[PDB]
Amino acid sequence: RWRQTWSGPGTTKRFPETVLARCVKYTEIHPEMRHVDCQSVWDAFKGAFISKHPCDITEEDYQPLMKLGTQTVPCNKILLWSRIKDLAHQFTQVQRDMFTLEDTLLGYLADDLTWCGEFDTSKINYQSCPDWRKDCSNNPVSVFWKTVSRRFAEAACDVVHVMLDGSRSKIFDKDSTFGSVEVHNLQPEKVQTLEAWVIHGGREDSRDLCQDPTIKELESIISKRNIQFSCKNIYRPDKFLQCVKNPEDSSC
Ligand SMILES: Nc1nc2c(ncn2[C@@H]2O[C@H](COP(=O)(O)OP(=O)(O)OP(=O)(O)O)[C@@H](O)[C@H]2O)c(=O)[nH]1
Repeated sequence: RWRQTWSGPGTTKRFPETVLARCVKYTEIHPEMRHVDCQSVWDAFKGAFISKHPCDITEEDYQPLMKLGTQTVPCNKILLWSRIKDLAHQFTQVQRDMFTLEDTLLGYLADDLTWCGEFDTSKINYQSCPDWRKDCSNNPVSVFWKTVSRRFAEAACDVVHVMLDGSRSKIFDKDSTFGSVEVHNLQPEKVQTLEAWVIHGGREDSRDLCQDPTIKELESIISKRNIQFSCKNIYRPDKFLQCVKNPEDSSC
């Protein structure tokens, strides 16, 4: 067909099989989730969007899935990120120093995937799904991430870390999942400090991006929630990752 209904990419190929396999694999590796029934997880995931209009998804839709994917996360080792998820994941992979959303069962199930159904048919739409700007923000994928991110942020305590992409326009972007949901759902009773690591992209020698206006905005927002803010530059992420693997080392 030469023109699609929505402006976004459509459901990821073999979505149901992909999601089921991820659930099997996650529940094999992580013993606290050893017991989860993956068919049921898939059935609750499907329940959230199938047969529903994909511009009319609500956080309620995902509550069955949220219950099934209930999980403890070490609250003081949370790493949040904005537009730099590969480095976040490479870092937590070394020795599990922190945990991102994609280290939880639900974040691992959905990472990199797209999905949406059709009102009053039970088909998955593999041709297009709503684009958040053009069509609607209340679509299956957006609503999932807003729902699961808010719960993850509510679970954090003590010092929470966030990696931000210092190669971008808006280092802190108030429209991102981190800026629109997670910053506002950290609980000040529990969270002492949000520490941002601003990841440089920029050829070696660079500015102190902790002075960027958007980082000052983030400091202001966080400080006014009664949480302390700290920021550090990571000037050379490749050197950082190496120091994480081999800290005894080479000019770390
Ligand atoms: N793994 C993961 N994906 C997320 C998270 N929050 C949003 N996403 C998804 O990541 C993908 C890319 O989002 P972005 O790079 O921020 O680009 P964008 O925000 O969609 O820009 P627009 O298309 O104009 O809305 C989309 O599927 C998002 O829904 C999250 O916390 N973790």
